[PDB]
Amino acid sequence: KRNKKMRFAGVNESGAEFGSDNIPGVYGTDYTWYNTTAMGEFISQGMNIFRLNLLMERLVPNTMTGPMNADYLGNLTKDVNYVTDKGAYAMITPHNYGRYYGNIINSTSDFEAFWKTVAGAFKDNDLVMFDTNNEYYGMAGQLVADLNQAAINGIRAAGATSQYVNVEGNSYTGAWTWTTAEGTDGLTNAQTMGNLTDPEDKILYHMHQYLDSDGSGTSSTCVNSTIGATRLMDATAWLKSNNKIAILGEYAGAVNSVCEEAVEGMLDYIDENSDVWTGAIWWAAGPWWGDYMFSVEPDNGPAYSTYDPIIL
Ligand SMILES: *[C@@H]1O[C@H](CO)[C@@H](O)[C@H](O)[C@H]1NC(C)=O
Ligand SMILES: *[C@@H]1O[C@H](CO)[C@@H](O)[C@H](O)[C@H]1NC(C)=O
Ligand SMILES: *[C@@H]1O[C@H](CO)[C@@H](O)[C@H](O)[C@H]1NC(C)=O
Repeated sequence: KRNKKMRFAGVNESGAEFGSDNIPGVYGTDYTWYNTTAMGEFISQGMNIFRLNLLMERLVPNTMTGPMNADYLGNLTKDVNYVTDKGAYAMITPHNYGRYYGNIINSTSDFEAFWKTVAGAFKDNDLVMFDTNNEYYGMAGQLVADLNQAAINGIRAAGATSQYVNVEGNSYTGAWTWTTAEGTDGLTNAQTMGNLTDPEDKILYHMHQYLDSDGSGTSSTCVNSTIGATRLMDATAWLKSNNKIAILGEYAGAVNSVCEEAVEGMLDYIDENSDVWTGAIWWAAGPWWGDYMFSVEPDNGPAYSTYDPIIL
């Protein structure tokens, strides 16, 4: 019900980043790519954005300054092209939590090199979005901002000038903790991330929101009937104040009455405040979820029949 009131409505595709113990890992054992048929169904239903998750170390092995692995990049491009050739947006998401081979990415120059490399492969695709990194955590707030800034600079330096760059905060880029959670340097996302600059002026602030008590997305129990919209409120104020726009890049509820009402209430809030929220992206689709309580993968997603119409 809630899509044509949003610039971007769609689903995460999760699976190509799985099994991160094993890098490079092996297709079919540790990770997989996406089901173009299922993505095609979502597109023909009216969804227009897919957040394609991947692992940095598989796309660019050894060092962040190295060349790409052509087979992994090949499959990324195949899934991206299926989506963008049909007019939907493909967001490229390194699902790495600010960490490269386990270690916090401390070098902004390594990060800019990585992003200049990945962006060069897609610089002429106007339907591609770049997502600097999924859910920075346990780091200094200033380094996370500086890493995000290094990514924008890398992306534009490669000549990828038409694409929106999704910048993510520290502390799992949670919306509800945007003004409160502090990094190891004592600074919040509100305190560090407003400074980000882009010569092409296409920065989308990329936040996540879950509805259980600790916001982990771990429990099928949603706090209460309005916990979704209420947790967006502080971040919405912040966005209007500093004249920024955002997208809710991850969200989900379980299949129960309270989670359902809380999810639609949140998506209603986003429509009410579409001056700063450009849309929302469900977590998650992808073929290797089985009975995962948030899986909206059409053929076996337990959340699909319930929340696919809500998104739509
Ligand atoms: C791919 O997606 C289609 C549409 O949802 C589904 O019917 C099919 O079973 C899926 N294939 C695999 C291998 O999961
Ligand atoms: C890419 O996808 C093909 C299936 O089309 C698979 O055979 C291959 O192993 C995959 N390779 C990588 C690196 O993902
Ligand atoms: C749900 O819990 C939050 C957390 O305190 C609270 O702010 C909100 O008002 C609650 N909603 C209802 C309907 O009780």
